[PDB]
Amino acid sequence: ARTITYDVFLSFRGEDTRFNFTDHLYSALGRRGIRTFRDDKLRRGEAIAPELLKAIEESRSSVIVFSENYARSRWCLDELVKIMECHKDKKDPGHAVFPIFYHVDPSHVRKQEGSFGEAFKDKIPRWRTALTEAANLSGWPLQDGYESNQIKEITDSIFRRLK
Repeated sequence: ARTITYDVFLSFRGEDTRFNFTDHLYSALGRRGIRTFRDDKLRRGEAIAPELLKAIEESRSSVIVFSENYARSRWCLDELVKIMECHKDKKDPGHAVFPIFYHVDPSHVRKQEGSFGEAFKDKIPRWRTALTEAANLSGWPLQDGYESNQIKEITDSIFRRLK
């Protein structure tokens, strides 16, 4: 099998979900022994760090925390493109993808597939494909609930599917 260094690459829009959903999700994954690389520990900039791309290639799966502004970030969308390329290309093992819809409807994320104009021309085709594929995978469509228990259910389900 190919070389795997993490169970989960965690992709998210920090301004939306770092406080506290994704911070708590990251900790909860680790407490379950789910080895996770979170995407926000590297200095940002105009270009995505090559070390981020390598972490995606080295992970068994990605968890995407969709939120209102995830599809409104070039950074997030460029990560998503790499994640979905690995989901299509990687083998033995594959690269699984698990979307969380955090207080945003899947239909709303789908509608953002056509809204790359109002959000911001050679990148948009690839962004649209990756966003479409990811929004269509089976995941967790969260409404306003008890967040600690939502995270418990999500991490237990990731545990069952991975570990």
